[PDB]
Amino acid sequence: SATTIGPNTCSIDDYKPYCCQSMSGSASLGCVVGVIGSQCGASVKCCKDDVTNTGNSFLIINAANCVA
Repeated sequence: SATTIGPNTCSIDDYKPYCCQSMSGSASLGCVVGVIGSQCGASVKCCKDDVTNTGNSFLIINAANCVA
């Protein structure tokens, strides 16, 4: 049904686990930050994006910030 991710889904460098959904006519990846017990029914990729100033209930990845 969906992948229930833990805190150790993507442990590569600084690329955190993100639940990304690709937008239709928008060049933005609609990503939710993966936490312990997230029912990820979307593409669980490992991206770095910005966890420095952003990182709430939603995050938009501009493509060139993910290695998956």
